[PDB]
Amino acid sequence: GHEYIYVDPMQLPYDSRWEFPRDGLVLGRVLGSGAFGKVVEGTAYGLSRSQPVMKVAVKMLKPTARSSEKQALMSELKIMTHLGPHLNIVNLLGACTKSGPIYIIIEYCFYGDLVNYLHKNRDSFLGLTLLDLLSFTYQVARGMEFLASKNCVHRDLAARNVLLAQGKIVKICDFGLTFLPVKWMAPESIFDNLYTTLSDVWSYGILLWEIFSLGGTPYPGMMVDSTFYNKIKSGYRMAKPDHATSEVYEIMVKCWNSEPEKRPSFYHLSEIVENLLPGQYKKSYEKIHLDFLKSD
Ligand SMILES: CC1(COc2ccc3c(c2)ncn3-c2ccc3cccc(N4CCC(N)CC4)c3n2)COC1
Repeated sequence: GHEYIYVDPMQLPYDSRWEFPRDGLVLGRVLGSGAFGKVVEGTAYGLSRSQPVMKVAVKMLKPTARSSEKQALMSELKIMTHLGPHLNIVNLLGACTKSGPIYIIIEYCFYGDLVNYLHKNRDSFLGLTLLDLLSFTYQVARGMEFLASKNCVHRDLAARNVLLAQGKIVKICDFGLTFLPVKWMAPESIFDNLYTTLSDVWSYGILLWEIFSLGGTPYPGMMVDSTFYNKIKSGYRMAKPDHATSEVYEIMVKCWNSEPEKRPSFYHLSEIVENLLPGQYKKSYEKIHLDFLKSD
């Protein structure tokens, strides 16, 4: 087996088929700021056949960029290209890699992160409807089932990183390569430092609690501290959210099995959520899925 080796995307040569002109691209208002790294609204001219002028977002390093930070961006780009495109993740459109700082052009989602959108329509939720919640839950499952398929572990699945595009299509992000999102991590991920696809299912069960309580902080009123860990190890789990059907809560509780092997697959989760949804939505989703693959 000296023969079979692991193909590490970050070593494979960059594909310049991606590369896009910098006089073709206009920067814009900042959308989000990372510790290092930032995103921006963008306008690209000639980037797409489908749209001559289109609205993007660009990821760029902050001005204080150590070189090491510089490679991280390229690696993410290489990881992105390798992953391929899927409907439920924020796809790569182009990148600028020569004669300047690196820019990765990503899809732009009009609504924004699920947390803000949910807060906005909390009142309108009887208007935002239960099916709407179910629609998102299904596409978070589908997107992840794609990600796991590529052996990609997100490590930070949550609502702030679920985005809602035009067409109410949810796109996940930051799936590409310390303070840790403790409320969202599986036990093995906190105690054992084990990050896997089965621990992203945990985070997903936390994401649903986020959804169905219409944007509620996980473990509200509970501050992470020694007692919090002593609770989680002992098996403590959040109660049912107010707006979640008995059926869905069952879905979370499955996601929070102390044993990882016991947690359902994303592929499995897509299925459970599909039977919670009108048949016409599954039709709507496939037509949209085809159309996306046909864009450009
Ligand atoms: C004008 C508005 C626009 O919102 C947005 C925000 C981000 C948008 C967006 C539209 N299209 C895309 N992205 C992205 C893209 C990549 C990201 C890679 C990493 C992190 C992101 N973040 C972090 C900050 C926040 N959670 C938003 C997502 C990213 N976002 C805000 O009202 C809608």
